[PDB]
Amino acid sequence: SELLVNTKSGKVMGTRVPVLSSHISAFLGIPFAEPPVGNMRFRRPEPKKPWSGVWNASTYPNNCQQYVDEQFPGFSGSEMWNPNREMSEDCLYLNIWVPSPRPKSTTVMVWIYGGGFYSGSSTLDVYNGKYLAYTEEVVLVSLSYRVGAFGFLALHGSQEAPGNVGLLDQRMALQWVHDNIQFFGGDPKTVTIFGESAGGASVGMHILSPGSRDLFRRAILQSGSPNCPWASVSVAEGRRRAVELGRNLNCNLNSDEELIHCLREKKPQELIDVEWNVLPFDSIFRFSFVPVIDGEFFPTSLESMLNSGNFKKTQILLGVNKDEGSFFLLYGAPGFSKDSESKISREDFMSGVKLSVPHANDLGLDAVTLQYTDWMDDNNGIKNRDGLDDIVGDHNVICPLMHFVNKYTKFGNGTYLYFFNHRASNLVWPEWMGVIHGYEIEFVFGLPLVKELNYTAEEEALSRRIMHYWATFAKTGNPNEPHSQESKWPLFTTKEQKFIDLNTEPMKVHQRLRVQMCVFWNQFLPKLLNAT
Amino acid sequence: SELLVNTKSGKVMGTRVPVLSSHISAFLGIPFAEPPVGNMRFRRPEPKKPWSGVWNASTYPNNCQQYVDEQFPGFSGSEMWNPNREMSEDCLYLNIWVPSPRPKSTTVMVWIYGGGFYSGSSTLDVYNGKYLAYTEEVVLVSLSYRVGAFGFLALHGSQEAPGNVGLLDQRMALQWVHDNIQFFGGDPKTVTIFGESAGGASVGMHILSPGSRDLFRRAILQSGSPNCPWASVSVAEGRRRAVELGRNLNCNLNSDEELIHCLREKKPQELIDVEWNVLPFDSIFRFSFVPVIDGEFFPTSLESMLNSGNFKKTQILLGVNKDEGSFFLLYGAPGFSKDSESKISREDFMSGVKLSVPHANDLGLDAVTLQYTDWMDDNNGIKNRDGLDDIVGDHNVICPLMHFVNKYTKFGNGTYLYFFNHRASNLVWPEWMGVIHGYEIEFVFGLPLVKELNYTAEEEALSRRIMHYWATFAKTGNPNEPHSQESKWPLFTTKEQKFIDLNTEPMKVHQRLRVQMCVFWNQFLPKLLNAT
Ligand SMILES: *[C@@H]1O[C@H](CO)[C@@H](O[C@@H]2O[C@H](CO)[C@@H](O)[C@H](O)[C@H]2NC(C)=O)[C@H](O)[C@H]1NC(C)=O
Ligand SMILES: *[C@@H]1O[C@H](CO)[C@@H](O[C@@H]2O[C@H](CO)[C@@H](O)[C@H](O)[C@H]2NC(C)=O)[C@H](O)[C@H]1NC(C)=O
Ligand SMILES: *[C@@H]1O[C@H](CO)[C@@H](O)[C@H](O)[C@H]1NC(C)=O
Ligand SMILES: *[C@@H]1O[C@H](CO)[C@@H](O)[C@H](O)[C@H]1NC(C)=O
Ligand SMILES: *[C@@H]1O[C@H](CO)[C@@H](O)[C@H](O)[C@H]1NC(C)=O
Ligand SMILES: *[C@@H]1O[C@H](CO)[C@@H](O)[C@H](O)[C@H]1NC(C)=O
Repeated sequence: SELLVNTKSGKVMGTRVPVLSSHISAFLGIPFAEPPVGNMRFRRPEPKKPWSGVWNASTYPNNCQQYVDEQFPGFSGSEMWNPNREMSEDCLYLNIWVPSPRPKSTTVMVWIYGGGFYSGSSTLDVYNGKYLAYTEEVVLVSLSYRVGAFGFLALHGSQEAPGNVGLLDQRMALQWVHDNIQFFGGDPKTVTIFGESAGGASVGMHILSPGSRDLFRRAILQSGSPNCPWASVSVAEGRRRAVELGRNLNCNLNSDEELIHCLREKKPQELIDVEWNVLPFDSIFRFSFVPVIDGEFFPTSLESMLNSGNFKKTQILLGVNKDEGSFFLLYGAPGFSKDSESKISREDFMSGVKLSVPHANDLGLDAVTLQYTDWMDDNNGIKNRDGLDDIVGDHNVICPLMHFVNKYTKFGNGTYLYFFNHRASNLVWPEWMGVIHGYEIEFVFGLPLVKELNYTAEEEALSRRIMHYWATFAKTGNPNEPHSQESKWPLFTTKEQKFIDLNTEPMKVHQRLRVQMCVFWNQFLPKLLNAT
Repeated sequence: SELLVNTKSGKVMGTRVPVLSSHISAFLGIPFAEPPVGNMRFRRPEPKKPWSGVWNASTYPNNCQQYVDEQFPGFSGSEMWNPNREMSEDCLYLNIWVPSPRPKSTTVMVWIYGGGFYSGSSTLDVYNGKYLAYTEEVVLVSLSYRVGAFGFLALHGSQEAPGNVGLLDQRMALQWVHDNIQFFGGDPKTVTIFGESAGGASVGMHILSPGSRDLFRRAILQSGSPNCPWASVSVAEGRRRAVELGRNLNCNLNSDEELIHCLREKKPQELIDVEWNVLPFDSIFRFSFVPVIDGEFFPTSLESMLNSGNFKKTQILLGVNKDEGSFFLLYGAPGFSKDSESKISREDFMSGVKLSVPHANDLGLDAVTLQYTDWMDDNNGIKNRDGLDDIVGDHNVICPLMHFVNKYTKFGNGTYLYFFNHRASNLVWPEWMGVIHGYEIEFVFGLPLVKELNYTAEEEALSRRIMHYWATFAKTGNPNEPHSQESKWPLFTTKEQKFIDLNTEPMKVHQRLRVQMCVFWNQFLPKLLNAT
């Protein structure tokens, strides 16, 4: 029957799921690794042992143990991102949505969730793959991976907690998809990996890591790139944070083994409770347990890999939202609140700047302030608020992405760049936050097609265009339908560096996305900080 | 008779001079110092010994020994600035234009010529004081002062060539005006000193120097300020240049006395011939022999004098032309020529930058380039040409003036700021050079009132308004006619920092002149260069 699928790990039984007046099949909660529990906490994942009998894949699995945002209880804006299932260290599962009738060999898209490497869930309502599977006739997978210390605690030199094990969870799910998706009707030769913020950085990281490159064909990076300043630390810095985590929990610190043993005795919540105490700076947009530049997953520095062409050469489609900073300013910067316009004084600006570039010396802070201050109007509360939004976005998201694009495009096989600047008409966050990171996701997954969710007609049409761009790209390496009548999203080339806006208005093509600021962030400021 | 004037130095006979259908008296070539010749070359000036008989003051005097621009022979644009009389070391004279009939006690304006401290003449057609004396009923004086090595060679510690003797020539003429102008009908209590580029810096310097402050009432600075980077050097740097000048002339360098004696044996042209060989850097807008920060004329650093209020507190009227850089780029920077549009390549830009900020290290050069490059359009030849014009102007003229204004205004008694941006319709220099430094002078002296000089009616009216602003300010401390109907030039205050445009269109008031760039040049760049 259409809902029974025999895989190399064993049989799986799915469930029939309604979607827009029709139905498809879903196989939810399929295990791809052994539970990383007990003495396997902090370890590389191990493949799931095959099972006898039929694995019930009718309901979502547990979400990984993680920090839960309780900043605005009952507010759907923040809560749409929290775990909606029980949390467990037994959380290495994937979900698959399959068109009905079962295809024979169709394009596969594997979603990798964001969450700063400290959070995220495959099971969120905004990541429900049925609309996209159904509408574009793809097989849609969502994986999971360990986050926080569970995923990224790094004691380089140890085999017990080497770092990067969350990235190895993701790799392992990609291995399973490679090995088994054919039985669901998917084409293992045509797997696009896609993700947002840490999900986008993650996609970049599998492009770079020799151990991951062969497990997929093509890649989509939403607001995230592997070289983002928040997305990796050195093995020395990872070590330092693991030790500080131990100190917060009164562990024996005399050796890696005693530390690791002490942390493995702790309930998951005891780690989460102190996780944010190990950051080296007073900062925003910095996360405690993230990928480490280990000499294995990543054989050299990300920048030397980029410069040298040491990465998978394929097609990529990528982009950023207009207001990537606003979330982190809201949560972490004085003067910004959810229910005011958040006009920012000059003194809250300066403070904002310091939180946003924690690694800068005073001269660096002056360079940033100068770059973003209109000195004819330097007490404009809105200019200050928006200027800081831009600083956080440009430094953390846009400019690293732009550097990745320009480096990748030299050796790669086709680049498509977007700038998503539509603010959804039903957004529950205040207006000042603008086009917030993550609010393109609902368009990518087709939520605007569901009448009850309160989008406009023009939002439905934007969602359909974006889904079709994404699936057509996954299918062919080009988001445009060949020889159709609609405006063409042009290739981004080294010479002309075109991109398009994504929104409800007629396509417009531009060039050199935020180039003036990205020269500052990618060339001038780093040179200043190295010299001084 | 109206043309005979008895002064404390002796009698003087002037000449009757036609001006716009009427006549006034001129007394030209009055000596105010002993000839600084022979063993008095490089010395402080000495007062002129009084004379028996009647001094013929019917013709212009000699111009001081100086570099003569021969870059464009026969071209009136460049030649209007060269000496139009014989050159001589016997050149310390002044000229006075007196209304007819002789006033009893009228406002006096004393003009101090520019020329980078290496050139200039009181006798140029563009400095003919008769139009202004006549039209505004002031007594107009033009002085002279030693330029080049003759004026500014500095061997601090020696009494034979101590530095600043050109500034002492100017002081001495101001002393003579204080002591004698009453006999010409002038009011020694109401002397405004005014000047352009090095003339404007000079005015600033008498405002600052305790030894000069008492000799005048009020001051006008056209495109020049005492803190300009080109307008002074340290005693160490002056010493270094004097020694290098000696080396170029095969002098004995064993002591100050032997050097000074060797230089005093040289014909004036032998000094001029090697004067430009002593500059420390490959540069533009840098002159070899300029004022020195000696601990006497200037008791401390110009910046400490500014910060502390150690200066004369009076009213000042000052301003800049729109395109202050274009002359020096034309003369000294690759890619700029007089008979082309001078579209500048990226590589000539970078070179331009290096010539313009010679004292900068590489990081400083990158900061300047970034500030002035539009990275969406970085190969635009016109943007590059104009961007460099702005760099040279802002760094050398506008931004130093703006710093002076803001410092002065804290302690002073009334500041009026202008931005002259009218390009004269008969300008012989190419269009790309725009509103070139020095081309407001002809408006200040009333040349547009002379039909044969080919100005428009609206240029005649701009000249009359400017002359009347200048004379009304000299007379009262405020350029506006009290209780008249015309738009009011407002005071520049610390809080609101207003200025006006000077041109043929209705007055417009603005605020914070080039503030974005002057924060870069006055605060950020110096901080960068000190740290790195
Ligand atoms: C992506 O890859 C293919 C080749 O691997 C490129 O197409 C080749 O283009 C070269 C250069 O014109 C031709 O000699 C070959 O005929 C092409 N080969 C094939 C198999 O078509 C294609 O240009 C690349 N696209 C981009 C944007 O780099
Ligand atoms: C310039 O100087 C005069 C005073 O020396 C200023 O006028 C004085 O203003 C103070 C403050 O209001 C008053 O107490 C006096 O009545 C004024 N004195 C005289 C003699 O008028 C004048 O304000 C100053 N102008 C500027 C722009 O600073
Ligand atoms: C699988 O689990 C779901 C929910 O727990 C249950 O309703 C369903 O009947 C199960 N399927 C079978 C046949 O065990
Ligand atoms: C749609 O709007 C209504 C009425 O304004 C509201 O009560 C409802 O919650 C909205 N639905 C959703 C799913 O947000
Ligand atoms: C003064 O000099 C001028 C020109 O050299 C001459 O014409 C004039 O007659 C002289 N005046 C007298 C009376 O000496
Ligand atoms: C005025 O213009 C004429 C004719 O174009 C020219 O020959 C003359 O030189 C000009 N006069 C001046 C003083 O420039």
